[PDB]
Amino acid sequence: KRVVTLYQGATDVAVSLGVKPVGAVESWTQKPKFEYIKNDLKDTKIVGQEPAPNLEEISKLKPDLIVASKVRNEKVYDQLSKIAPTVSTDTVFKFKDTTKLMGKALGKEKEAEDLLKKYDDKVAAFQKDAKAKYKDAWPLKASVVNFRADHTRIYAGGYAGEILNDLGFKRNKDLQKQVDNGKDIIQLTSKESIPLMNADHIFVVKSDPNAKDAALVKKTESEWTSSKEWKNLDAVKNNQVSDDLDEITWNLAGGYKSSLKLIDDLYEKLNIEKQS
Repeated sequence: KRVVTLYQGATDVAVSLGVKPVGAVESWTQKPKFEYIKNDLKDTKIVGQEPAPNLEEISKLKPDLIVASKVRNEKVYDQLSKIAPTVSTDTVFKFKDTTKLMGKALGKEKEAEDLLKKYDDKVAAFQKDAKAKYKDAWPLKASVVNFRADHTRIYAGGYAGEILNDLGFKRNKDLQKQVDNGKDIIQLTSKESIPLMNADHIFVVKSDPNAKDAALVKKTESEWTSSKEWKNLDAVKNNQVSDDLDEITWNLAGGYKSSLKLIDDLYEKLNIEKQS
């Protein structure tokens, strides 16, 4: 019942299962708690930042359960498990594993099953609706792209890339090979690598517009989206680029609630009728 969650998605999953965490890590933006979930986290103690949560703060909260990840907390498992029974996922973004694991750990197995059913239903309906729209062009190849200060990222795997995969989207062969090799995020510094993001539809995830480098980000985006390689991408030639996707939904929040919002974003951005 008293749970501390050490990554964004676990915090969101706890709330989604009807459990308010007693401690959680600080949100990546909209600090200390994302707007979409802050009302569900009213007396939740912020136990520090996800890269290095404060172990004393966790200890003071006397949790019954700590939800950790290998990627963030690998070097402190011995210390966490001294404080309270600790569960772990390997990554922070596989919200279906987070849901199942925490379902078991919290005695919320039925709640977890209901959540995943609702997700599975929405996915199946989306596949049907997209097929109805795109017909012989379905399944579309997709790529998810994010411009940064000094480089451009493709989110081949990770949070959005897995949801898009559940949803029936494919990848160009070169991008898929990189996913097959355990790459989730690919950093590009050369515009010669731009064909790696080729797709029938490209989704551009917007970085925090309030970031202190928001100016240098627009500049990088400006150069890349003016390049001849970008202009030769299939999605670009066919005017199939979706812009201004919220990074909280598309990457940062990592949890159950975002998965539904992301599917809603796709209905609207792709102008897909949802049949009934």
